[PDB]
Amino acid sequence: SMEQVAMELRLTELTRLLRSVLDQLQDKDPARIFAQPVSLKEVPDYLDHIKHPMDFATMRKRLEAQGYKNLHEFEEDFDLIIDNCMKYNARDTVFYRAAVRLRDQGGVVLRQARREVDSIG
Repeated sequence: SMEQVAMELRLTELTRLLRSVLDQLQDKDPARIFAQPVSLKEVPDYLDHIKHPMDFATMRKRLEAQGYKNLHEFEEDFDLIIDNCMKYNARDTVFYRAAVRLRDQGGVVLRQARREVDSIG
């Protein structure tokens, strides 16, 4: 149907805007701490601690599969990255400190992105 195609044109434009958003957020991680999943070879106990791991590479694979139906879903994943890190790692570590910075720097980007999604439907 023509309705189905129209919905698909909106998903596609959402996906375009979320790719820009993602790139902007990943820039706030110049060290690339959050770029890839945590290695279970290097942190074998990780899943005893963290039930839903997330990372930018995993968000990207979902994104290009148009796996994000709205901005909420995408924010949930971005918050997992941050929230997982701040649980596993202690306050005085480079990892926790990098999460805090990403969260603060990300919130600006996500503040305007929520306006563009509402604005452009």
